[PDB]
Amino acid sequence: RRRVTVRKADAGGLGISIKGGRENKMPILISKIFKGLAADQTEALFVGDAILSVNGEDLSSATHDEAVQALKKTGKEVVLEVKYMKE
Repeated sequence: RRRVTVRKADAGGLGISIKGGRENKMPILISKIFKGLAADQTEALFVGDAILSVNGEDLSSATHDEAVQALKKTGKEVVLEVKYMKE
């Protein structure tokens, strides 16, 4: 587990496929990272990480729509706090 800080300037923002559902008691996680984007820019985020927080926020209580909306509604430095709990 660690905080993945990414700098945003001119490109788009993020570039990863997350998935989660507090309803099913499942925290947000990574399911498909992309290249040529912020994800591959930090070179520190592989399928299996659990996004439990972002930009100092708690994603432990925010449906996948709140995580995707919380990740899409951000700017500048993005601290993607995740926890490696795969397998």
